[PDB]
Amino acid sequence: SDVFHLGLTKNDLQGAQLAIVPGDPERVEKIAALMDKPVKLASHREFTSWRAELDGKAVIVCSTGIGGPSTSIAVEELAQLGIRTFLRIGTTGAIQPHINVGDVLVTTASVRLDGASLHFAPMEFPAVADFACTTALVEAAKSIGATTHVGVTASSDTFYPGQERYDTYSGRVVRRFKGSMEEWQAMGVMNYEMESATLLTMCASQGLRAGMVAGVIVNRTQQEIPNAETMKQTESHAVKIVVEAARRLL
Amino acid sequence: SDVFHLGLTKNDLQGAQLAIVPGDPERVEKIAALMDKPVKLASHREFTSWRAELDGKAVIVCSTGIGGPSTSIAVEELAQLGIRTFLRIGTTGAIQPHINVGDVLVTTASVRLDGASLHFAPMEFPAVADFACTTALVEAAKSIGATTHVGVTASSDTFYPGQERYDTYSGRVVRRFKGSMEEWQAMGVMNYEMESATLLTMCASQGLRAGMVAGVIVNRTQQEIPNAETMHAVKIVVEAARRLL
Amino acid sequence: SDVFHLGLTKNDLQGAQLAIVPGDPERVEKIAALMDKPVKLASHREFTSWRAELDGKAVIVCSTGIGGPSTSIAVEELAQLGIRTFLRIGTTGAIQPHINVGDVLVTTASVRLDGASLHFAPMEFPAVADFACTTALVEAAKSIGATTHVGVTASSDTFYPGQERYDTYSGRVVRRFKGSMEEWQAMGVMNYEMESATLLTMCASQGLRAGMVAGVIVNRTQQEIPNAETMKQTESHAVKIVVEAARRLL
Amino acid sequence: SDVFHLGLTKNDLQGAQLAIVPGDPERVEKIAALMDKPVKLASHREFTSWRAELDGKAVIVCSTGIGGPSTSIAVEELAQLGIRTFLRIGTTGAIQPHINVGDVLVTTASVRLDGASLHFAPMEFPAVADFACTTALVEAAKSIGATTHVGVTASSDTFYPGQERYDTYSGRVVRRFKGSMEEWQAMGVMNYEMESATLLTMCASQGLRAGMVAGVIVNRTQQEIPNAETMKQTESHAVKIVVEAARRLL
Amino acid sequence: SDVFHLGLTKNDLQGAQLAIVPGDPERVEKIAALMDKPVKLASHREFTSWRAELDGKAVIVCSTGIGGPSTSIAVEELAQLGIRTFLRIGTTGAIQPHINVGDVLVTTASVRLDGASLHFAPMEFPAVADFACTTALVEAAKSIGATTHVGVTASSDTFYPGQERYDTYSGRVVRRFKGSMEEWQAMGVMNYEMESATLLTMCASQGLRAGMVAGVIVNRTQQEIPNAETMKQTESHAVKIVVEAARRLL
Amino acid sequence: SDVFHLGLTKNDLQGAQLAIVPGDPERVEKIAALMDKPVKLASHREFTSWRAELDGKAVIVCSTGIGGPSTSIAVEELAQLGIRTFLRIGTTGAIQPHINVGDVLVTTASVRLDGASLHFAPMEFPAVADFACTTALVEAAKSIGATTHVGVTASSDTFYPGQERYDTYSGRVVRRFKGSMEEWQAMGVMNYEMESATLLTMCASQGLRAGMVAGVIVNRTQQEIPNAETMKQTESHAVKIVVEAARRLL
Ligand SMILES: Cc1cn([C@H]2C[C@H](O)[C@@H](CO)O2)c(=O)[nH]c1=O
Ligand SMILES: Cc1cn([C@H]2C[C@H](O)[C@@H](CO)O2)c(=O)[nH]c1=O
Ligand SMILES: Cc1cn([C@H]2C[C@H](O)[C@@H](CO)O2)c(=O)[nH]c1=O
Ligand SMILES: Cc1cn([C@H]2C[C@H](O)[C@@H](CO)O2)c(=O)[nH]c1=O
Ligand SMILES: Cc1cn([C@H]2C[C@H](O)[C@@H](CO)O2)c(=O)[nH]c1=O
Ligand SMILES: [K+]
Repeated sequence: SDVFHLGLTKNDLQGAQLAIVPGDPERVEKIAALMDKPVKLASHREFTSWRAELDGKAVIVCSTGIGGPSTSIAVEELAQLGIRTFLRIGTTGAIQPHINVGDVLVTTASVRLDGASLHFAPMEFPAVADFACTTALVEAAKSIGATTHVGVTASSDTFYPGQERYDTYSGRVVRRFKGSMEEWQAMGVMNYEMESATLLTMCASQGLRAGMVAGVIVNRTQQEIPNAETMKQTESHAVKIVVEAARRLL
Repeated sequence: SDVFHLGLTKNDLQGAQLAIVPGDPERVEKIAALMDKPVKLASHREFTSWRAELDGKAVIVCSTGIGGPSTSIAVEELAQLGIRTFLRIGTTGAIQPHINVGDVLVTTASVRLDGASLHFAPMEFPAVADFACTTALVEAAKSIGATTHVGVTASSDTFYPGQERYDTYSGRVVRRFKGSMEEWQAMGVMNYEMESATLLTMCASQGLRAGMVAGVIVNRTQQEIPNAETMHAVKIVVEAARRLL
Repeated sequence: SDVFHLGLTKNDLQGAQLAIVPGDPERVEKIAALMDKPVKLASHREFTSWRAELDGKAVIVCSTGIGGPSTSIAVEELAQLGIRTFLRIGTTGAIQPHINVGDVLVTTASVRLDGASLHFAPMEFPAVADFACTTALVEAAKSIGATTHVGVTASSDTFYPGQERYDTYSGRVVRRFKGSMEEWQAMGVMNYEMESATLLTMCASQGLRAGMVAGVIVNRTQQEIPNAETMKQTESHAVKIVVEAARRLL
Repeated sequence: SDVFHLGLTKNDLQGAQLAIVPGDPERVEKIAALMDKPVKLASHREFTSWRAELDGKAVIVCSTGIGGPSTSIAVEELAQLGIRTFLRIGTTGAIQPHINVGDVLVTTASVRLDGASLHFAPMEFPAVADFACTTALVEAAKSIGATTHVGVTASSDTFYPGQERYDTYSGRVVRRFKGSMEEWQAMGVMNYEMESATLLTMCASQGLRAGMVAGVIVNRTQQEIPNAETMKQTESHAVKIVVEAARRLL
Repeated sequence: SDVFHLGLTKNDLQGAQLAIVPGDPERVEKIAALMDKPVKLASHREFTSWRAELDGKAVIVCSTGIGGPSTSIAVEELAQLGIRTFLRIGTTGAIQPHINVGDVLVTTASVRLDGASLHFAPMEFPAVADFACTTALVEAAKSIGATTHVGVTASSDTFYPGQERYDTYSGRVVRRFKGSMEEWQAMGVMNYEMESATLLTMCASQGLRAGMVAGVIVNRTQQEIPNAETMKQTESHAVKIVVEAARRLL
Repeated sequence: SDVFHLGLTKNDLQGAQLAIVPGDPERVEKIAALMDKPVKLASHREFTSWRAELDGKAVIVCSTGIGGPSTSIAVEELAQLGIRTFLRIGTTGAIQPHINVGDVLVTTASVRLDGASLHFAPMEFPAVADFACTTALVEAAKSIGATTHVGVTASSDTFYPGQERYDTYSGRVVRRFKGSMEEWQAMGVMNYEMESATLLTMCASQGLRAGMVAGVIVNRTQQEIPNAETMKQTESHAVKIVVEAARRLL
């Protein structure tokens, strides 16, 4: 290894310059099944990394974990290697009523409701995804025809207070997030995620490229529990897109 | 009138839902030079408007004037009229050596140095331009085929200090902005302009689509004066407007 | 020419170090009708300036336009030329009931609800009008029997959201300003304008003299926006008052 | 005893609509020694209240002590009594070498480097003295013949680090104030004081007239220290001014 | 001789390195009366410093007065003299219903509603008391047999607005502080005080030892207002605590 | 399941109300291996929970992961179970030269350079550890006889910028974190970790007991770098103190 947290070498890159970065470690493999010569690298703490070929060209897939902090570490060290491109592919809950459950969302920029973004750029700097990577997502959805909309995504640090989830121990929410739910709704914000803003701020301001795709588990306005575990084939429907987006980048 | 500042009416629009927004009152008619049938409707104060048609459909061009505040006035009222699309064209100051004079820059998002944006959405909210608009903009600059680069733009609320200019009467700059342009170098900001941050935040936070495009008459790193006053950005706009039209 | 936006040279001032700054360019020539030997200089963009003389000395009246940015440019640009004293005439709407239509308003300092002011000084540094500029206005407001109000005024970055006008496309006002005029009302703030705080800050922090005067055309609280144009000769009051005040500093 | 901290009532006021409010418990009597019918009232903690009259009308001289918080309670409780006009006399440290030792300073506005001001006004609201109270201070300093400088005075919440003195026992300065002092003088800040901003905003905030004047004690730049022990006649020189301004202000 | 404000020369403390710092100047001595060889040191402004012997070893008692600003100077000017431990005792306002009059409250760390603290360390930096100093406070309070609670205290910069006192001259509380007491109460905050946070912040950031113990004369949720002598009786009950607390730290 | 991320049930607790929560999933085993009846509970995502018994009482060791957001979720879910006591143990970086390699760190309060803590309490609120947990933790270190330090801890959202690390791709960090380590160097902060301020704030706000103990696995400041490869003795030596403290809070 050359690097502390990832535990990988420059030779482990395999010549690759691009990395796909999902949040769940056990879904890194799900991506690797759609690629050639799947080779594992390491799985420590939250971070699980994999090696595979796309069109036979080298590409790495590594797990970020939960939140900016965990994400901030991997994205940095992959770039240490280094990568020039990152792909997010996170699971999310939508806050817009007109959007249905199980839809795929491309994000242009992210609301900095996190604190991890401030480490790379001041609050004024927009958490915006790279145009090349952004285009790729819709262009990958162009082939599939997935439900997709254009809009902004909220990126909170906390699961419960930040997204305004009340069935909790405290049952309390600070003034900042008091009425935050519809605050983003009338703003046109599509969903609540936790990893985007950090990544996007980390990339745009460090001369790096990144895109953002998300699969809806549930609409926060709607009442019915997601149709699990049948609808999970649609989780691959976002997976098949993010994979396809890596072609057209070569 | 319907509104207190523009002086436009519902008839003036002709069901127009797209508006081009430059910064110069004197270049509004200059934009209609590639458009069809110009006719003037109201030219009050900073805002000069010329009704025209593109492909048989109503289009308007209205100057924002200089600054976020004045721009917000245009966009809001134009929208009240019934416009949801806004394409801004102007000139900027480049920060990158690979960018030359004569090259057009397109903005993905704005560094919100301004304060008018805060009236639409808090600092945490990003200042992004519409992807449908952005696609057209990039696919118009290549449709022209001029040297074009895409990235982030810093939108100051002031011309001199906010863009770190020391040639001024004082020659001093606040700490936040003292050496900030150098800080902006590594952040990867292409250009400086003064209207986007308010424009993009007010549109993204109201469910409105807006595009941003600009040419370069000066590079901040470049210590050179532009060739004299005859030496794309406008033709692109109409073409960019054509796509979503 | 020396500058860029105004496109003028110092010689055009003929040794003038005083400038009047309105928003409306068409008013500029109307203002210079109260001074003598008026000479037009240029109308590049908003920034319409004019050459006049009062009491033997040269006087300049240059337009800025709505918004601090516009103000900041001209006021900066007039300085290197260069004016050292700045008096602003404007058109405003008050939030206090006792202020009726046809009132002349003078401000001691301004609420920094803007962002342009922040480029000259932190949010702590007050945007205060210079005493020599303030007293002359008051001394002039009392003479011609004009209705005078002295105090603090709010300076919004935006016209519609900032001054709390809900009758707009969206029909919503952001949290920060949702209930903002409720506060200013009880603070004793006089009137709503857009250019005062910025001008004062850049002058008080750069060692310059700044005056501020405006005319009432509408009341925010009072149900009715008054009949569009009839009586606002009040501008004459507002312009007469600033003219007599301007003569003194010379 | 309506008040909790002052230990007083109107009954001791008595019938006064003006309050002179220095920041030194000891000096209160010496101020009242220039006032007709001087009557001691009470001395509790920071507060030291005397009753007297000037030109036939009642005047209140009560010490606020050191600090905004100490000032703030005094204002609330006096105005409860209540004063509409508050006049503070003080001693300050000059940061401008262009200002000479032994002069008098009249403050139009104060940089709110305190925390108490935030309790009465958002940071955007300026800390400005009323036009009437400020003009008489100007006139009085002329009327007595003291060298007058009028302007803006930085109002810190601490004596050592807030006014940029590395002579702290630790010998360090917080980042927010590191290099702040040389940052203020170029902006035109005349001196350093500690209580005006609190008085200025809340009075401007609460509905009341306020004036500020203070005696110069020492210069930050000038290496000449005030002579012991009666170079503090500068306060007495300024004391001539506070009463004379009060003599016109009622 | 030897510092500016206190006016104390260092031998006058007899090498003492710990100082009890109550806020009431004429209430300072009743604490110092329990220690052997009670000696007045001096009385400048609000500060009445006493020197005493604990275990026959020298200890100091100084007045802070009202507010962080005035408190900051004392602790600071006490620091050059060799004092590195400061134990603050005063009257506070509880906001939790379960805490009733006669109960003394020890504070571990404080909600910094102050301004003075910000001059030593950023808002990110906690206003926390020393562990060894804090154990002792309750370690003595229990010995006395006092009803004592342990937790967090909100520390305002103003008596009234910051503690959301409603019946005031204008009867208004600022937008920032509208309903803050309810926030702190639900957040688990014990009491209200004006001086700890600044004392806590500096000493924690200056590398000093700091303790906070206070007697409740009033609870805020409590519709009541402190009634002598139960309040005043409990003061000695708290004096005995902080005095006994002083012996351990010496 | 009842919760979402952990997938735990209150029966798996078996009436446990206390929890040791290190970030790493792998280590958790060893923490329970020194406890009695080591029972693995569930192992999903980054969150591996275990159930143990010490002193006859039910105890729990669950992994939180890296950074605030995940830490917020785990503590939230665990508290819903519900745990009421949280003993955080992790690795860290020494910023004080005197704090040597192999030293145990006890934290009273933490510097909030994180963003998740803003979601439970405004930045004014201190990220302070509960005294009961602290004392138990401190006295545990006392019982063992291991090098220990008591103090303040910094908590960044991000691993590299927030802790002043240069060797990254760009090699740059935002101005906010410029020489910020030197700030803490002088202010007296002890170490660098990524999780505490969330926990401390979360619990105190919530509010509930929590504790933090940690171990030196690096000193950036001292010339000495830590050895490879399992040299970080403290991690096992520090958990001995926390499991000792775990045995005491019951
Ligand atoms: C299910 C869900 C996940 N997330 C976040 C938690 C994880 O960090 C991230 C997984 O990519 O998505 C939310 O923010 N809200 C949600 O409703
Ligand atoms: C000359 C110049 C103008 N501008 C903008 C600011 C104004 O909006 C407008 C003035 O011509 O152009 C820049 O942003 N950078 C520059 O270098
Ligand atoms: C009429 C009116 C003007 N204004 C501002 C707009 C102008 O730019 C400013 C005068 O320069 O007054 C308000 O803020 N509110 C109003 O009601
Ligand atoms: C000597 C001096 C006093 N002061 C003020 C603070 C106090 O209010 C008073 C001295 O106690 O004068 C300053 O602000 N700066 C100074 O240099
Ligand atoms: C090496 C190192 C790790 N850590 C922490 C961060 C993570 O929580 C954990 C795993 O690296 O250790 C530090 O805080 N500072 C350091 O220098
Ligand atoms: K303008």
